[PDB]
Amino acid sequence: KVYGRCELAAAMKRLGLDNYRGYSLGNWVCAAKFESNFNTHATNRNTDGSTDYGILQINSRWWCNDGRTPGSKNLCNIPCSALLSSDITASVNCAKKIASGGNGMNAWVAWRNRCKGTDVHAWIRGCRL
Ligand SMILES: CC(=O)N[C@@H]1[C@@H](O)[C@H](O[C@@H]2O[C@H](CO)[C@@H](O[C@@H]3O[C@H](CO)[C@@H](O)[C@H](O)[C@H]3NC(C)=O)[C@H](O)[C@H]2NC(C)=O)[C@@H](CO)O[C@H]1O
Repeated sequence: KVYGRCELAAAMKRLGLDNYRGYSLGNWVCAAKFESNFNTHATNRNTDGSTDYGILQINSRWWCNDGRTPGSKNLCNIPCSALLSSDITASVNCAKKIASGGNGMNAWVAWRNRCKGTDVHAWIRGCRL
């Protein structure tokens, strides 16, 4: 599924991401835009053998288990295929766990390069939440 911006913001809001660990909602909408262009099916394979899965590009070396990544820690205790669902619940619950690390949202490279530091509140304006 490819989510609309406001559609995704609302889905994320109802799952507890607004101001999760300080981070306002537009941070997560901006992270999903530059990570996958709001597409739940996005996958990117990395040269170390891990793959990034779903709308928030969660990595299989640390967070989910896909069967093919040497040394997967599977810290979110999920199959990576669960992250390719049109339902984002599994992705958001894992993302909360990722964001709880010392690095916070810097675990998302696209958010640190294209979102961090800007007025990310723009990503939810016009959405009547
Ligand atoms: C969205 C996504 O999947 N992003 C992936 C990143 O999460 C991943 O970054 C690595 O994440 C781990 C776990 O949060 C980092 O480990 C922490 O590192 C510090 C020192 O930097 C250490 O003291 C902590 O104890 C340790 N935390 C845990 C829970 O073990 C690790 O440093 C991150 N590494 C880098 C280079 O950022 C990266 C790379 O595997 O992939 C993203 O796709």
